[PDB]
Amino acid sequence: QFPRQCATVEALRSGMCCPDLSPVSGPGTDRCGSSSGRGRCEAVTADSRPHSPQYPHDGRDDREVWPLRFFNRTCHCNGNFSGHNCGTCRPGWRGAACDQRVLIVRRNLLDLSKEEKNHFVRALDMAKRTTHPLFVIATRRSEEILGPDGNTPQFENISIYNYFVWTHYYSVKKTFLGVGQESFGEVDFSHEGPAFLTWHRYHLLRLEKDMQEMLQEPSFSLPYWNFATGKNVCDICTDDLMGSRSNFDSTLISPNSVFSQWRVVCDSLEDYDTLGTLCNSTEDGPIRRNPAGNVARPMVQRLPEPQDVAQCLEVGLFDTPPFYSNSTNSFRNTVEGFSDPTGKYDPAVSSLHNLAHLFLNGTGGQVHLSPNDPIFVLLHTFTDAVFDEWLRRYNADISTFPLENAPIGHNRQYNMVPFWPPVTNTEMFVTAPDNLGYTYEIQWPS
Ligand SMILES: *[C@@H]1O[C@H](CO[C@@H]2O[C@@H](C)[C@@H](O)[C@@H](O)[C@@H]2O)[C@@H](O[C@@H]2O[C@H](CO)[C@@H](O)[C@H](O)[C@H]2NC(C)=O)[C@H](O)[C@H]1NC(C)=O
Ligand SMILES: *[C@@H]1O[C@H](CO)[C@@H](O[C@@H]2O[C@H](CO)[C@@H](O)[C@H](O)[C@H]2NC(C)=O)[C@H](O)[C@H]1NC(C)=O
Ligand SMILES: *[C@@H]1O[C@H](CO)[C@@H](O[C@@H]2O[C@H](CO)[C@@H](O)[C@H](O)[C@H]2NC(C)=O)[C@H](O)[C@H]1NC(C)=O
Ligand SMILES: *[C@@H]1O[C@H](CO)[C@@H](O)[C@H](O)[C@H]1NC(C)=O
Ligand SMILES: NC(=S)Nc1ccccc1
Ligand SMILES: [Zn+2]
Ligand SMILES: [Zn+2]
Ligand SMILES: [Zn+2]
Repeated sequence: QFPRQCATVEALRSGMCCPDLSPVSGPGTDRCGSSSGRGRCEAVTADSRPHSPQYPHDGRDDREVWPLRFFNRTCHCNGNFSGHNCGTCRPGWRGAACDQRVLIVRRNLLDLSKEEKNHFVRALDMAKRTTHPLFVIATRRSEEILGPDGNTPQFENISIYNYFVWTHYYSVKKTFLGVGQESFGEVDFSHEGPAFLTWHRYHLLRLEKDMQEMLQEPSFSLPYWNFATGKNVCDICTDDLMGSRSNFDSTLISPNSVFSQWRVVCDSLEDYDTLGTLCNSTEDGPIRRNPAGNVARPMVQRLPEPQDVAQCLEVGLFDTPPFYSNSTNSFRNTVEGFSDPTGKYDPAVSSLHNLAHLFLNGTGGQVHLSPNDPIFVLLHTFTDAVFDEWLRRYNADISTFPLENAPIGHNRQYNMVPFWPPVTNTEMFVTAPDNLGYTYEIQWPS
């Protein structure tokens, strides 16, 4: 989760993650690009408001009051500079002075040309294989972060796409209470709460940015999958996109797609939740996918209908008490899928986003693995498109996004876990075309 220059013995002991940009008087002389006007090292702002009583384990989990259990000093970048050491630009800006505006367009995957489809599939496959140039992931919790001898930081390199999988896993993992004890599972820093939409928004933004530099294509953008067609089948599960069903194993991906070659990370819950370790960069089995195949559960055998999307966009309040998976008339809870498209809660309901996940009946529909299936990317750009249309329609009204008593991780000023540098839900609660440098080529049913 941290820049590789902060994943050292020195940086962790200091509590400071303020790396140099280009120092030309020695180390520590250009922290946060302070010798240019680009930024400065300063104290971390973290949320201290109370959370819901559902989490009773304050003091036990490194994700609490993120990121204070690892660092209390961060770079704050000046103006429209951005990045861990202020060496890049805020979303929507480019240039050495971050003063040239950019606006990329996220399009329906099915509307792209034959060349554009092939370029997207190989970019994803490239990101699955290419080491992340900036971030390394911890394989142990903080008390064991410096290794057995106390001088070996327990971080591993990880590919650009597996880092995308890993941050999601880390945001949903159970609180480890100790060997012999049962891990606590009624906690989720990115789902079942107001932060669901802003968390996944930043999640996509980080991956899109990483792939832009990996490809050195500033205009590269992530497409979306319109899953609200009411269809019986996954219309993007073809061998020119995301892969069709294997004729030799109906739960595997066609060998004529590169995605049949992918191997998943974070599939050892037995180990993590009993020995206290974290998901590491070692890959395991293949992606399992079986669209419409959950015969035991007929309600998740068909995708949402077009009118489901139109109805959830009529929900005018972003979220409602108790800001959880049982909220009624909450746009966030409706599009997440715990309530029906009108906002009516029913514990037996699976709609929209949750239904699209369960429709896959496989890796993409399992809470600890879902980003391993690259359909996750397209499922959530569409979910983000619905969010962006809501932001336009209701003038980005953040007033119902609670400042306190949300599920832990979901207060408005919580730093979304485990993103670095620290970024709050508020910073994502903005209309994308004017504030984040992207827009959706899409039209809404009516
Ligand atoms: C800011 O952080 C430093 C470094 O402490 C680390 O910060 C966290 C990652 C946490 O996990 C601590 O255990 C780390 O040691 C703080 O300075 C240290 O504070 C500890 C106890 O809090 C003390 O035993 C050490 O001697 C201190 N070492 C140094 C070099 O200062 C510092 O207090 C923090 N400042 C705050 C929180 O305002
Ligand atoms: C990375 O994670 C894997 C999965 O947890 C670790 O492999 C497991 O290790 C446990 C205990 O050492 C064994 O009992 C399991 O049989 C292993 N599973 C597999 C699939 O190998 C692996 O050791 C971890 N790597 C590091 C460096 O910690
Ligand atoms: C995919 O769907 C199948 C159902 O078609 C699930 O398998 C069933 O799981 C339930 C609950 O564990 C069992 O009671 C049934 O006996 C299973 N049926 C069969 C035919 O296996 C499976 O769990 C789903 N997998 C995922 C990842 O969603
Ligand atoms: C990550 O890869 C780098 C090369 O970029 C290599 O020096 C080292 O093995 C890895 N570093 C860490 C901290 O794991
Ligand atoms: N299964 C996945 S990936 N998400 C989810 C979570 C809760 C309820 C329905 C779906
Ligand atoms: Zn500042
Ligand atoms: Zn998610
Ligand atoms: Zn999801």
